[PDB]
Amino acid sequence: LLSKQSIERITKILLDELENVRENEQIRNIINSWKPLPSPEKSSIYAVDGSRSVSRLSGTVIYFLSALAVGSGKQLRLSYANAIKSNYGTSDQIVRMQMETLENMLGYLAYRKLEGEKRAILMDGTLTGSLVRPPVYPEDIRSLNVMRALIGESDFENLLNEFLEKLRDHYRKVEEHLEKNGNYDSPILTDNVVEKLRKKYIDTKVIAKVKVKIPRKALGYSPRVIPIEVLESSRGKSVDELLQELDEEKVELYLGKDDIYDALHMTLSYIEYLYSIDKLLEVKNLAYIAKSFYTKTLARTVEIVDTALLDAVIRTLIGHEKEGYLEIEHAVVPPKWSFPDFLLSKFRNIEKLIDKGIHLAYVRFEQGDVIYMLQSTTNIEKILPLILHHKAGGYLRPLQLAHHGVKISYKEARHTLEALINALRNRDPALKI
Amino acid sequence: LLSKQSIERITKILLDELENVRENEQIRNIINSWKPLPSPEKSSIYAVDGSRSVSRLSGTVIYFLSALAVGSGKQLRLSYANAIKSNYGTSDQIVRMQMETLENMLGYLAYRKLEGEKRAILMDGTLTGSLVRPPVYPEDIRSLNVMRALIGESDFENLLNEFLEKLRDHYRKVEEHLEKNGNYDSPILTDNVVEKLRKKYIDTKVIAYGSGKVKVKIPRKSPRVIPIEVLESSRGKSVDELLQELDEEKVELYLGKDDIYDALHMTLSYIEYLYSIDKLLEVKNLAYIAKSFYTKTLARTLIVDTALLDAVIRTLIGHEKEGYLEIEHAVVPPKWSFPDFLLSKFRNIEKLIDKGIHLAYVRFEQGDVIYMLQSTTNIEKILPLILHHKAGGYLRPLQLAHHGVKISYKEARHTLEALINALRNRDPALKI
Ligand SMILES: Nc1ncnc2c1ncn2[C@H]1C[C@H](O)[C@@H](COP(=O)(O)O)O1
Ligand SMILES: [Mn+2]
Ligand SMILES: [Mn+2]
Repeated sequence: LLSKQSIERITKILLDELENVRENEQIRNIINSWKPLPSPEKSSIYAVDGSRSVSRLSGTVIYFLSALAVGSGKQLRLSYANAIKSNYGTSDQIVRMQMETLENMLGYLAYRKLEGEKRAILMDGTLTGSLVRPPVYPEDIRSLNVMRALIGESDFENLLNEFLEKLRDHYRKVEEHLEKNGNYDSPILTDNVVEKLRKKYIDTKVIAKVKVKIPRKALGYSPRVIPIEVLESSRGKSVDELLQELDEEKVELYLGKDDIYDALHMTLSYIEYLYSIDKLLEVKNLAYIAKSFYTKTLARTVEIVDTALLDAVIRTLIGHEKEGYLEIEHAVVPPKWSFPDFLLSKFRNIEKLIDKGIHLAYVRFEQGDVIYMLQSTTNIEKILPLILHHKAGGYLRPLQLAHHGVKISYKEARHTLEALINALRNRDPALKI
Repeated sequence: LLSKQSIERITKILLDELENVRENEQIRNIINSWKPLPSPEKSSIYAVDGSRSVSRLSGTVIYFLSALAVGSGKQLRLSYANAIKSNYGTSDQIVRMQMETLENMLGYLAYRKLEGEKRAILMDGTLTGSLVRPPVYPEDIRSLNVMRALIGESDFENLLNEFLEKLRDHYRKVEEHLEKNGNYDSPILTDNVVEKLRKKYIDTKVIAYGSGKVKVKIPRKSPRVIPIEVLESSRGKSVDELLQELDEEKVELYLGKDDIYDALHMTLSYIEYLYSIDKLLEVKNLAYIAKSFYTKTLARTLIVDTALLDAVIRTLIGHEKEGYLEIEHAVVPPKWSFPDFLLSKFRNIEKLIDKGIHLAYVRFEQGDVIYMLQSTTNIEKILPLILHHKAGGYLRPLQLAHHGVKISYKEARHTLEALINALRNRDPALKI
């Protein structure tokens, strides 16, 4: 009921966004370079989404990933089930990586089995959001440097290579089960293969905590500020000399066995994920759709606005409520920090994307229906109509199908899993929540 | 469905946990130190919990917060509803902080209403969990230091103390409302007071710059703490030149409005929250009860998850028996999470640092579970007061606070967006 005390202070906080949107833009002159929508071209297509569910038992998070591709062709599904012990943040970011990795895989594999003159793939989110901020950020990058420093710079390279090789083999081996059954219960590689790898590259070098050194930059800053006292302490130097030493400097550090064993796992899972973005970018027409992303850190690397916001701008200013599309003038590039130098050479389609960038456009499929954020590898002009063959209505069918189908209104493992973990040995952890 | 290889993989992963626990490092000689519950003592008590609902509109989070106290007096309650601009971590983390802010207040005020020879508060969580990894962090620290550098030390401490004051009149106003109606709709201060404090200490120190940015002169003075972007900017120069320009206060920064604003907001919330712990820390018998807790840190920082040990026993010693087991050595908090220029202001936290947190595993009845029990004082003292209220499998004031806070089916579900429908814009309200 009430809370009404707040309300205006909500409404304001809302509107004080928009009344600052129609100001700063000065309409940004762009809304009028808006181009109503092109003429449908016939394509064969697959839309895909995935959904995860998680539950905790004590220290342990238990999750079931599901990913689904619907389209011009049969229904294809990747699913995975696992448990991993919990860091409150780091965990979720791991699950979501795997989730994302399942999509990337499903996406590309789906491309390969799509026959046609005009072949396209639709995704449930933004291409940007993935590569601008890597999930598990203050873990993944830290973990790779932790690994590289662990086993050495070259030993690492082989590890990367061995693992990719395992991965290439993986996709082919997956590719089979999608033919026969059109589903797979093990889309994810890193988990099963992690133990083996460890004892090869790791278990030799390790001796029972231990000493690595990496740069101060493999984590921070946060802050983000610096003591005054240092400028005095280091002086008679040039700001340039200092910044060198600053950004450069090696900090030391100590590592237990699990710490190592985790860094390994992270490194891999990170590598796997990457390898699916690469092997995904290979898709000729790659289509990313999202009803809502948010613009923060994006207008940073330039200025743009959330769809929902925009949607209102046009309908309360230029009056439209009208169907069509608006491209953004700037093919936008990626940041290279999310991609360690020693990584990219393995995934060139990523490397490619940094040089070429993404093309973004807002879109409205109908009337008093709403505005979506389109991103694509190729150009909006080219990619857009392809998508358009499939519009059902307020929007496209196959996306609508993927969204709806992979929806879990019923968790299998709800009754199922734990009730069989009563069985094997111990029903107590099962007790729990 | 299931792979049953995945199931094996799952069972597997879990069992290693137990056996590696049954490796009995500190466990071997720990378990037989298991004591039987003491006798109950008469105590007046308020168990408190809180729940939160959130929903997204584009890049804007809507959240509704509730806290509830049930116990040896009538039912006290807090609620707050609001919106923030979404940053995946930061938003969801600032809710969380606010949530703990009510639960803490509510716990502090509930105490002050208490009648008994022994008075106690019962909280739904762990003491350690919040303060070994504070909510919204490292973000909450960088932001402080941002302002400390930005608005400068003196006018900062000026800001600190003022805000603190406003917070005192806040609590009193709250206690009042609590009395009469037993409820309050504005438990949270910062959101209402931020924009006012922005004009004072922020807008003062800044001039408009270009698109969405501002030009900020850096003051001078106790760390002086220049923002890192000041070395960034000064690149062609000698360090001596830099200080001289710092001395004469030529130096300006080009950083963005919103970042600063947000940094401010983050700062206040974080203080309104620290006030919240410092107050709740005035409670003389304060207990926290969590069935499961954990973290990768919860071993290393100087010992095990309840459910593992719960299992280990019936599967070793055969007890499955009621009782408790007190972890021997009190735990102090890691001091990094609590800025030194802050605790000066919050004694009890500062005090909590020195004295530390007593922890014990407690099984209230029979083959029921093992809750984690944490307190500002000795388990031996507190546990008796708790036990006075043992309901059943576990304590009533709490199971009430639980069931009672669950009391939200989504209110704003039909409601809020429908009256946002009104004012002018339904557009975002369209979930679009
Ligand atoms: N795990 C994770 N990392 C980064 N950004 C995320 C994540 N999950 C959701 N998002 C946000 C960021 C973008 O707006 C979009 C990316 O969708 P996607 O299809 O997942 O590429 O969704
Ligand atoms: Mn999705
Ligand atoms: Mn709770």
